[PDB]
Amino acid sequence: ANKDRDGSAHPDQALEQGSRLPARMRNIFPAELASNKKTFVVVTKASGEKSLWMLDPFTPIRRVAISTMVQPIFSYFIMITILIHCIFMIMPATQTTYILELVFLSIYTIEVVVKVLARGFILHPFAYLRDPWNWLDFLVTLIGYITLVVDLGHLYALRAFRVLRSWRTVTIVPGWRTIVDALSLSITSLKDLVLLLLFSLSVFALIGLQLFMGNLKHKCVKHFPADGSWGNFTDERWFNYTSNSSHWYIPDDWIEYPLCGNSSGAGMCPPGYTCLQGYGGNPNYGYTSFDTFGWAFLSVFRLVTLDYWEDLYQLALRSAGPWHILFFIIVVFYGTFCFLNFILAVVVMSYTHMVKRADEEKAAECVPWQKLQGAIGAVVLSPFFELFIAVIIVLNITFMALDHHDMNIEFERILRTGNYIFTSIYIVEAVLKIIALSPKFYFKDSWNVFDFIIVVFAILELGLEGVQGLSVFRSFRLLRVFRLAKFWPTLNNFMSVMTKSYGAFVNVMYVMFLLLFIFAIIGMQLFGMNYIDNMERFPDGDLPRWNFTDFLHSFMIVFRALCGEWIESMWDCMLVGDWSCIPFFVAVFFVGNLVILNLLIALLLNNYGSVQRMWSNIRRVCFLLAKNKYFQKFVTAVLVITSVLLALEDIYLPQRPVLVNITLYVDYVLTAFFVIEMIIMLFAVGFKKYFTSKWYWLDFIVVVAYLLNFVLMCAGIEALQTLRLLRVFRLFRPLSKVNGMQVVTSTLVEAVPHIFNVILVGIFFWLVFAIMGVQLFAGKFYKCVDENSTVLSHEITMDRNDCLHENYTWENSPMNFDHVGNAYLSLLQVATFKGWLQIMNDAIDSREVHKQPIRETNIYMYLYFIFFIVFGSFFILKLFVCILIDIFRQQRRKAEGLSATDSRTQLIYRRAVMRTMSAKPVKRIPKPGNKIQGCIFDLVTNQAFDISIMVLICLNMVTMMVEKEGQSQHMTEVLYWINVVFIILFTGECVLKLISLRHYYFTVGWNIFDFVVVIISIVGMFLADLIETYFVSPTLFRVIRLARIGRILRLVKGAKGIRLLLLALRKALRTLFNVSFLLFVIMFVYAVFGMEFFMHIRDAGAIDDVYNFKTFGQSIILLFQLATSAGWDGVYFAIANEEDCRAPDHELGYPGNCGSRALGIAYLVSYLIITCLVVINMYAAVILDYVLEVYEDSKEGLTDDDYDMFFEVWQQFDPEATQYIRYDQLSELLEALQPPLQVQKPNKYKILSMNIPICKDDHIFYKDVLEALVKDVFSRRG
Ligand SMILES: C[C@@H]1CC[C@]2(OC1)O[C@@H]1[C@@H](O)[C@H]3[C@H]4CC[C@@H]5C[C@H](O[C@@H]6O[C@H](CO)[C@@H](O[C@@H]7O[C@@H](CO)[C@@H](O)[C@H](O[C@H]8OC[C@@H](O)[C@H](O)[C@@H]8O)[C@@H]7O[C@H]7O[C@@H](CO)[C@H](O)[C@@H](O[C@@H]8O[C@H](CO)[C@H](O)[C@@H](O)[C@@H]8O)[C@@H]7O)[C@H](O)[C@H]6O)[C@@H](O)C[C@]5(C)[C@H]4CC[C@@]3(C)[C@H]1[C@@H]2C
Ligand SMILES: *[C@@H]1O[C@H](CO)[C@@H](O)[C@H](O[C@@H]2O[C@H](CO)[C@@H](O)[C@H](O[C@@H]3O[C@H](CO[C@@H]4O[C@H](CO)[C@@H](O)[C@H](O)[C@@H]4O)[C@@H](O)[C@H](O[C@@H]4O[C@H](CO)[C@@H](O)[C@H](O)[C@@H]4O)[C@@H]3O)[C@H]2NC(C)=O)[C@H]1NC(C)=O
Ligand SMILES: CC(C)CCC[C@@H](C)[C@H]1CC[C@H]2[C@@H]3CC=C4C[C@@H](OC(=O)CCC(=O)O)CC[C@]4(C)[C@@H]3CC[C@]12C
Ligand SMILES: *[C@@H]1O[C@H](CO)[C@@H](O[C@@H]2O[C@H](CO)[C@@H](O)[C@H](O)[C@H]2NC(C)=O)[C@H](O)[C@H]1NC(C)=O
Ligand SMILES: *[C@@H]1O[C@H](CO)[C@@H](O[C@@H]2O[C@H](CO)[C@@H](O)[C@H](O)[C@H]2NC(C)=O)[C@H](O)[C@H]1NC(C)=O
Ligand SMILES: *[C@@H]1O[C@H](CO)[C@@H](O)[C@H](O)[C@H]1NC(C)=O
Ligand SMILES: *[C@@H]1O[C@H](CO)[C@@H](O)[C@H](O)[C@H]1NC(C)=O
Ligand SMILES: *[C@@H]1O[C@H](CO)[C@@H](O)[C@H](O)[C@H]1NC(C)=O
Repeated sequence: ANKDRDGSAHPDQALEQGSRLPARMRNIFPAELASNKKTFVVVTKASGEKSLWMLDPFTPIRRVAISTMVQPIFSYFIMITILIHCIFMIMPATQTTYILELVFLSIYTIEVVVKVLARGFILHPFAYLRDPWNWLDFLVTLIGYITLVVDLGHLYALRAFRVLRSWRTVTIVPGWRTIVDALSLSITSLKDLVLLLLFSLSVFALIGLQLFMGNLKHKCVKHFPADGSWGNFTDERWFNYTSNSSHWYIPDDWIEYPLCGNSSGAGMCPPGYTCLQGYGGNPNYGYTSFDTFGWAFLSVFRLVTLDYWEDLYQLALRSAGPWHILFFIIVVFYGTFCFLNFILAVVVMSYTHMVKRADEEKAAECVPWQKLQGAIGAVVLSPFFELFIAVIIVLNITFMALDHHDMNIEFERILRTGNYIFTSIYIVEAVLKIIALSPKFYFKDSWNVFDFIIVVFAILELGLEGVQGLSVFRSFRLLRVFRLAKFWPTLNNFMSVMTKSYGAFVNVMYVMFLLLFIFAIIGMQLFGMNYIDNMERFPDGDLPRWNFTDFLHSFMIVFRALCGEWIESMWDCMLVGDWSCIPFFVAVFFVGNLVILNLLIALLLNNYGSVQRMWSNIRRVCFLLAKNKYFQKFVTAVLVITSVLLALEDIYLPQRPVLVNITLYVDYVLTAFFVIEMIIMLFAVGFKKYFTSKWYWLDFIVVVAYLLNFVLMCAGIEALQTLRLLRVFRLFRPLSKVNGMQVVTSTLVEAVPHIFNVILVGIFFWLVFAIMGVQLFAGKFYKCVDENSTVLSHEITMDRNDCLHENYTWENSPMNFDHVGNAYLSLLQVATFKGWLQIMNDAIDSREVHKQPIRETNIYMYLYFIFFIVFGSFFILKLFVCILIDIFRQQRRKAEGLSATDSRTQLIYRRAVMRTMSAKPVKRIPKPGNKIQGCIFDLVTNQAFDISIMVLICLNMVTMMVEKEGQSQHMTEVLYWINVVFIILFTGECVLKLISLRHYYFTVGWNIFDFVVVIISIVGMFLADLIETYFVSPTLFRVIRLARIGRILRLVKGAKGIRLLLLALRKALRTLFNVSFLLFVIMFVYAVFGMEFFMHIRDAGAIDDVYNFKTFGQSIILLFQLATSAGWDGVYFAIANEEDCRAPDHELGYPGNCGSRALGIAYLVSYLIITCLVVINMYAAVILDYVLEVYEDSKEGLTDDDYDMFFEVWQQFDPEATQYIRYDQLSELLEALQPPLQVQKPNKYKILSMNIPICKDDHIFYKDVLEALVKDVFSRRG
């Protein structure tokens, strides 16, 4: 439609496009319309469409107006002034800077007056401004105006929103258009799933409001008033007593009250108190309870977004009882592992659709001197020397990464002389290679300059510390390590593929930093002041470590909200300002993580992807038995049933004295069974085809283990435990043959060799960061602490000597940077966002060795963790997902037939043509037997009845959103008697529909679901009499009624996008189930191996007599939490303690009570890889592969709807029985369909065109017509 404006409609005015001004006019003042400097613009082609048809350029001021409109320097002047304006904005206040702000305000007004006067009188300021840049540059300056003629008139909440001028600068760095519009399209498409997200959060909050209505208030109160002192009343004064807070139970120096509950297996708080309900107070200042709708919405959004959820988990389970985890699973599997990936799918799709246009457009275009020169040349490029220098730089990397903290003098001199030797050989062989060849081709390789640079640095480091320069170049000494890039092929490829496609990364990083800069300034101006005026509602009257007071702290808190954690800062904000802290943080999370970080993942994904007789007879008979189905079912069943029994080996096994005997008998018969079946199959398959096979080696290892364990009776030594648990692993062999677990195991076992390569590259980069973290922080982190765990401030203990003066102990903090090992550990803590606060605090405060740290100095050393986290967590750990998506796609394809040589486009046509086998039509039987009884259906099928019902659903869903704890007595009865009206109306309506069309009621799924739901409602309304004849317990009446919630999810019916996404989710369910199955078997293995190592532990950190490893149930209660790497710092600090232990005695009542450290490090770091990074991402891979396919099927091919909405015609366009037509109505049949499968009425020549085989005289079968239409629409669109 470009010719429309390139025509007599409303002509152009002028253009520049690089040094030529061809003006367009009213055609009666023609000048420069050719298309000598201009006919080269043709050559330049071999832009400002002004749209000013309002009035005339008659050489008024409008001339110079246009002349300055498009100009090389105007926009540049504006942009430089914006940059300097914001860099003044960064510093809070200054006297008389006010008048400067007046200049910076009045530049923009001349900028807008010229840009407007050059474009009309008033009329087109109504038509053409639809480009939003002008909207921005207009609204913000009008805000600047209104702020200046009110004189601080109690409105400082909008003087901040001027900073979003600076977005205008995103267009200064090249290659910026193919990213911005990507965000635009992603938002414009993400709307559709926003709707479903909203509805689903709502129904989950409604479910949670029923099960947990006001039990997070439970407290522990002393038994009775007393027998004595408090009096004699034992009546209403009782209520005066049990409300005086000062005898609720707080252990010591806490500020939260522990929760009790009195179900089975939770709380039971002291002996001497009792667990009372409903005495004021909620955890976290009163922002957590489920006791009304809004707070339930907040907590369920907190669960879905997967942020600091271990707190709510532990609270809810402490209160109600462990079975309640059957709730959390449902909101995690559906909301976080299966819904927050619809967003990833949408963003990836939009980005890969916007990159294609751009890239296709780009792709559419002394003589012995030289004698010994040859000699040394022979002795330089010889392959000896590359080997030699590679080995020497490896030994250099080794000698530059020891650096203990104390480091005895021998290490000192050793490392010194080593550095000397290494710099010497570097310099000498570099210079002799200089004199070996090419005194000037040398600087012509773009790779040897690096060596000269590092040599210069080594030399100057040798010098200026030989003089009194303190820390001159030992930092740049690190740069050796990157020289190890000529030798690895993997690392060389990883480097090249980024170094020669790099505009995208720069642009994305710039957008990211600019966005959170904008947010930081808005914050510093908006909340700001409230942290100093009030300043005392906090616990101990002092600014928390994270606050909006200076620019730096503000930047940091918005960054911390971007990386994933946004809730623990919302409480503080909302504690000093009543509201307007919720939209801010929810927005900075939503346009933060979920959009930009998903855009980054969408960018690493298209750049990095005679007795012999009976000898033979026995062989034959074992061969015959070994393959019978029943024997295989038997062995599988015996494995499963002897494995499940391995669970109930918990604490107080001895107190059940019969179990020990039965389990010993079981393991005896087990070792017999194993050794027998090995003989059987060993005669069966044959020797040499039994050791080279992978699976059978598992059986060999387990049988040799059971053998070595059995013979340990002649020695009388008791059977060692860790061997008799190797039984679990055989459980992996049958698992691999469930119908639909070929894809998952095949893709894992093919993905492994890439996982390992990425692990290696990550090890390398983290080494580069750690051997610097050591020299920056090693030796600090010490602190002087009293008998308690508190730090003497600054003057009671200035440095170490004073700390040892009066016996104040001199403690160390656990996570520190002494070795290189602890560096890896603490960095793995920083880069998974768990327990990364104490490290940053102690790293901020480190002043200098042997001296007490000050509360906040050395603050600029945040920049270490930011540059580490951008290059170690948004870039590497997000690369594991980008190798399971590709591999899963390839494996599904190559495992469902469908040969892999068809180029991604004819597969759509294939699925379309394949869809044409389930095409049976049908007709509704019209009308019942006699008139009035049948006169009911005549309207039940109408556009104003189901719509007249789908409002009752919404009204009912509102009347369930009012309940709250503390309802006055009258309210509950009116709600009760208002439910019955609906519960009878629904069944009345359903029975009318059913008695209308007498039979045939069950040909649709929705009718079946409605019938089931309504009978469930009508029986649940009665069974609400759970009182007076059955156990009167809250946690059963509170669940039996949930049935009423079923009749509201009927609301999703009818919307087409909210049906397309659900079709996508349903088309991939067996595979998703199988992935969850594998995750649970892994959790079972780890639970069993845990119940043995970590059963007796000293309570510390995060092990609180309800979340220990003692029994099986609590073991899974803990491991389901650790599966998402939520709170592993506490569990690690608890199981890896090795101080005061009371080591076992092996003499009487054998205790444990300390654990260890080796298999503490080796038990978690191998559970944050098998689970947190390799399976939880397979969820995303599967659902992304299915959603992307259903979209690209809808937008181009034929959707699942088109066929049945085609069938609507021919459903009530011909009768039921015969599937035939006689060629006449056929014609205007193509006038009763819809644009996808139809052509307009001039079709008789096309009906002549297509060859639909006329069958019997005048019967036309349908598949012919429909196939013709399918290939016709594929011909028209393509
Ligand atoms: C491939 C990788 C990628 C990642 C990346 O690496 C490569 O890794 C690097 C990361 O790790 C980053 C940082 C590391 C290197 C830089 C370190 C630099 O430290 C500076 O220097 C001091 C650290 O030694 C600190 O300030 C000192 O604080 C005390 C020491 O603990 C004082 O003792 C001292 O004063 C002077 O003592 C004598 C001299 O020998 C010293 O030279 C020093 O100058 C200074 O104090 C000064 O600094 C402030 C805080 O102390 C106060 O304003 C004030 O201090 C007080 O004033 C008194 C007199 O004035 C006296 O000093 C002292 O008693 C008082 O405390 C004073 O002005 C403070 O850290 C800062 O100054 C800091 O800035 C961050 C930095 C730039 C960052 C730039 C480079 C990175 C981003 C990263 C780099 C891309
Ligand atoms: C298990 O968890 C339950 C829910 O989570 C929880 O209800 C239950 O807590 C307590 O269990 C004990 C059982 O030992 C039970 O006694 C407690 O309830 C009693 O409530 C009485 C109500 O008195 C009211 O007083 C107000 C004053 O305004 C009045 O208006 C009311 O009409 C009502 O009378 C208390 O009076 C009572 O105190 C006792 O009352 C006895 C009767 O006279 C008397 O003989 C005693 O000496 C004493 O005076 C109890 O508080 C129950 N808590 C509540 C809130 O009901 C918990 N149980 C266990 C075992 O864990
Ligand atoms: C996902 C599918 C394919 C696997 C089916 C089993 C699982 C869903 C797991 C995870 C949640 C588990 C349940 C959570 C609740 C309970 C009760 C609890 O066990 C107790 O000891 C309860 C205490 C008591 O009531 O005496 C902890 C484990 C257990 C048995 C369950 C163990 C097995 C479950 C059903
Ligand atoms: C328990 O009863 C006592 C007296 O019956 C209450 O003490 C009174 O508390 C009010 C609170 O404002 C004071 O104004 C009165 O002066 C107090 N009485 C006397 C005699 O001084 C006590 O408040 C009751 N318990 C609770 C929790 O309110
Ligand atoms: C909660 O109990 C404490 C302890 O009895 C009460 O403290 C008493 O306060 C009154 C005056 O306020 C004194 O006369 C008593 O001597 C105090 N008791 C003791 C043991 O010293 C406290 O007042 C109670 N809470 C409320 C709200 O009254
Ligand atoms: C408590 O009240 C009862 C009510 O009759 C009274 O008999 C009793 O003496 C009172 N308690 C004391 C210690 O006097
Ligand atoms: C630890 O704190 C307590 C207060 O809870 C106080 O007795 C003292 O400061 C410390 N205790 C001891 C025994 O020193
Ligand atoms: C602190 O103790 C060290 C011990 O080596 C000593 O050398 C130093 O002089 C002492 N300084 C002060 C101020 O006590």
